[PDB]
Order: sequence, then C-alpha cells, then structure tokens
Amino acid sequence: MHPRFQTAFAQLADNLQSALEPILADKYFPALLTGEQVSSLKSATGLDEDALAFALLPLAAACARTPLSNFNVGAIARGVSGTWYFGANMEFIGATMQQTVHAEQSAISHAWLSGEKALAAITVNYTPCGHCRQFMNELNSGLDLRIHLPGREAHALRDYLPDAFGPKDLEIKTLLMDEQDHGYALTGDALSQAAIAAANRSHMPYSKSPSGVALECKDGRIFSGSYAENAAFNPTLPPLQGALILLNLKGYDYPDIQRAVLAEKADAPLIQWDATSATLKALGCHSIDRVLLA
Amino acid sequence: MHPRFQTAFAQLADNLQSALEPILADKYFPALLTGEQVSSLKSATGLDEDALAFALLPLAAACARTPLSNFNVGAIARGVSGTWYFGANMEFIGATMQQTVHAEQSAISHAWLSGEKALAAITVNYTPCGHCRQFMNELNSGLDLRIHLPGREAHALRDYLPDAFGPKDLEIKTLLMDEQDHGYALTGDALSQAAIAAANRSHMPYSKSPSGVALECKDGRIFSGSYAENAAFNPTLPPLQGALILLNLKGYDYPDIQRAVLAEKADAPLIQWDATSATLKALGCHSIDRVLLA
Ligand SMILES: [Zn+2]
Ligand SMILES: [Zn+2]
Repeated sequence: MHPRFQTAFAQLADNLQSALEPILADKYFPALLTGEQVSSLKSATGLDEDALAFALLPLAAACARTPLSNFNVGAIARGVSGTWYFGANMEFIGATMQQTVHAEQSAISHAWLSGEKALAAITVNYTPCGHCRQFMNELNSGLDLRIHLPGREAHALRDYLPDAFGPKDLEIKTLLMDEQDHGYALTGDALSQAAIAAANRSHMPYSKSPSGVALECKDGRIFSGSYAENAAFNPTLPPLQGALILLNLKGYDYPDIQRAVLAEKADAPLIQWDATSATLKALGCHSIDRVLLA
Repeated sequence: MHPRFQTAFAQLADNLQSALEPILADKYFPALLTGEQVSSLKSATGLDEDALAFALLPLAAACARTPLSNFNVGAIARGVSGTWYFGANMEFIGATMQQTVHAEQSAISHAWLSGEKALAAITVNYTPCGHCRQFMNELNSGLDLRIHLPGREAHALRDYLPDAFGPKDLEIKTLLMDEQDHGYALTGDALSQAAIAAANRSHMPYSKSPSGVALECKDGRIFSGSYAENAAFNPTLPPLQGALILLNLKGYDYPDIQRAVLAEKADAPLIQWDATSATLKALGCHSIDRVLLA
C-alpha cells in the first residue's frame, strides 16, 4: 500500500478492507478499478455502485496534493467501459491559482487520457464549484452527466448548471472525449514523440492551438497530458496538468521527474511555453524542452 | 465618441441616442454612469433601470477585446452607490486561456477597483458561465446578487448556482469587496507606490499572498489592479488583469502602456511574476519591474 492510502484504508469497513487489500497491495496501484474489480467489491460487501463509489471516496481524496488549503477533495469518474478512475485536487506552491487542478478535472482527465470514450457518472465528496460544472459541460455527455454527492440525491449536470453556456453557443460540434486525431507526425526521441502524440489528441476547437506535455521519470516512466479547451476559455486544462494528474495518481511524486517536453505550434494564437516552464521550475524540474509542430 | 461605440450607438433608439450623445462625446468616456446620469437617461426615454441596462448592453459589449472568438459579451454591474460600471470580455493572443477576462469579471472588478462597496445587480447579454457564477459567489453580496439576462426573468445567483461552493466552505469570513487594507508602506516612485496601494487592497484569504500591478501609459495615466482570490482557486482574478480591465474600459489600448510594476511578497506561496511578465510581453510591453513587499 502506498503510504497515502494507509489512514483512509484503516477507516474502511472490514469486508471492504478485506476485498481491497489485494488491490491496494501494490504501491503503484493505478488509482483506477476495472469493471471486474468493481464486481468483486460489490460481491464482497453487498454495496451497489453508487454506495461503493461513496465508500471509496476517502481513498480518492487520499491522493490530493493540497499544500495551500489542506482541503482534500476526491472524485471517482465512472467510465462507460465500466472502469472507475480516481481523481483528487492538486495545488502548486510557487505557481498561481490558475494552475490548480480540481478533483473533478483530475478524474475526467484520468478517464480521457486513459482512452475512455464517455463517462456515465461522477461521484465527488464535496459539491462541485462552478468552474467544474463548466468543465463538465465540455464533455460529449453534455448536460446529462450525473453527479453523485454525499447525502444528496443524484442529479444530471443540467440541474447543477441551469441555463448553461457551452460549446453550442460558439457553434462547436466537437466535444471533449470525442475521437480526435490531428495528424502531426511523431518525430524525435521517445519523450518528444509522446508529447506530439498527446498534442494529436488535443481538444482545441476554439484557438486551434494543439499542445501536449510528456514527463519522463527517474525510472523511465513517461506521463503525457493533452490540452483540453473549454468553451468558457478559463476552465481549460493546460497540457502540463494532464501529465501531473497522471504522475500523481499513479503513485509518483514531483522529485521523480527528470525531463519534460512540451510540443506546440510555433505560430499558435495561444502559447503554453511560459506557464509550463514556470510551473515545472516551481516543482523542481529544470530540464524542459519544447518541440514544435508544423 | 471613441470609435468602438460608433456602430452600437447608431443602432440605439432615437431618444436614447439623444440623451447619450453628450455623455459619449468624450473619447475617454469612462464606461461608467453615475446615478444622476442614469436618472436623466430614464427621464429621456421612460425606461426603467432594468430595461435601460439592457438597452445599454451593446455599448458595454462594444468594449470587448475578442481576437480569438469574435464573441463580444457586455455586462453592466450596478453598484449600491447607484453607479453603473460597464465590463466586457478580453482575450490575449500570445498568452493562455487562463488569462482570459470574462465580461462579468471585468464589470465586477471595475466596480471594486473604483471603490464600490457592494453590488445590487448585474445585467449581462449572455448567460454567465460556471466560472463567473463561482466568481460572483466570492462577493459580499453572496448568493443574493441578482442577475438580469435578455429574455429571462431576474434571478438571484443562488438560482444559477444551486448547492454552491464558496468561502464559507473554507471557513473564510472576509468576502470580496469588504473593506481590506493590509498596511504595506508605500515606497518608491509613483508607479511602485500605485502597485503597492493596489496590493494593500488584495483579497487573498486563501494563500495570504498580496499583489498588485500598476501600468503607466504614454500620457502618464496609471491604471492599477488588485489581486482577488476565489474559494474555488482558479476563478481568481490576477493583478495584471485588473489593470488591463481599467486601461481598456477607459478608452486606452495596449500600445499605450509604457511601464508596468508588480508588487508582491518575496516568500509568498503563490507568485504572479511569471504570468504577469509573459502576458505583458505578449501585449508588447517589455518594461516590467517588480517591487517586493515585506
Ligand atoms: Zn471545482
Ligand atoms: Zn464567464
């Protein structure tokens, strides 16, 4: 068990602890549960999906990186595949408030970057902020996505965001998590190729500026992040954050990053380079390169 | 009349055009209307406050800087003083999506930076995004603020943001637009003193990192911006954006900036320096200095 899960696990119900102890054994438990694992968990406890998701939220919140607030939020995104993806909020000392990752964005990005094609529901241990409701309205699930919160009854996103602004208002038909491939040729080494592959999956219908970041860890692990625009612009997930969401959920920590690469167009209306390098230097990484698409 | 207002004005009703033509005569019309001016406008047209506010939204939207979307949004914040403040959205080529200013944030910041102590209502020509509903929930007006949208009936913010997240969740009692003065001594020249004065009005209860930016124009005009945190962190208004909101509403343009100063603490958990310089260099300003508080 990775040390982060240790207090949360200790507080779980006995039959849940038992069913989970095999799964959580590995330090690099991927903060995700396949359909099969969810079925076993249900057989061992008698919990249904929603109640299981709620019971598990302490483990998702245990992945939160909150040096400023000490307010840990956990979210579980439930893929249409049946896979459940954890997500937790992250705050970065030395950067800005605009670089913060919310638990809900972490869980959705985990699912999208893992290749999930659509989400069925999202379970969170605290009500989502307007920034997250706006982020969720970018998805191909639109206003129908169901949110599950402790003590409340389920609701579609349209109930949490009445008279919603979204891609339709800007006449955009390509929604986040729809299949996208921008056809940039992968060149360079492993890390730049991973960054370009991430840029190829970019959701960028508003500025048409593709970008992706890939981080290489001490042990050779590469974590990649694709850029995801939002119709309201500011809730956009920058490329670096995707990679850091993955690095953290998968059990690693910022001192394990060795190199990082950002791929983006040279003549692009929006440029990620400055915010990427500045946040990475804040986290300690200083080996940052940029490969540019054409 | 500043050229931006010229098409919008031409499309206004005749008795409105007549009443406004004196006010809009000056190129540097401050994109604000005092209680007296609103009274005159009502006498000249017979419009009540809400309908007047709607009639005026084309002039507020005429201040929008939208190189990416060409989607102009105008907002009118109505102060408790009776002053109405315009606001419009701004997009910055060469920066990121996180630097975007929404019309609603522009109008609220205009009011706060002008010294308005509380808002009564906000009128917008398009429904506010979740990012803005979250921004509005930081204010001392809380969930009671009334939003007015074309064709809809008025509603308090609590109707647009059900089961809201906000400062109470983080046990914060100091709300935005409450009186704040952090007591930093004003040192240096005019521009650094203006930046420190702006930092002294910072709403920063979450990171305790005060900052302010002041911009000096070719003609000697100084525009200042205070930092305003948000409970959901990301909707935070950075200091530079406050100053650029003011510079643009007041009729100036980015090539008029000569110098800029950012004031902030050296040992602060969050640092504005990198995003401030990078966005200003993108806008063309290259004379940026930083004075630091202690
Ligand atoms: Zn949120
Ligand atoms: Zn908005």
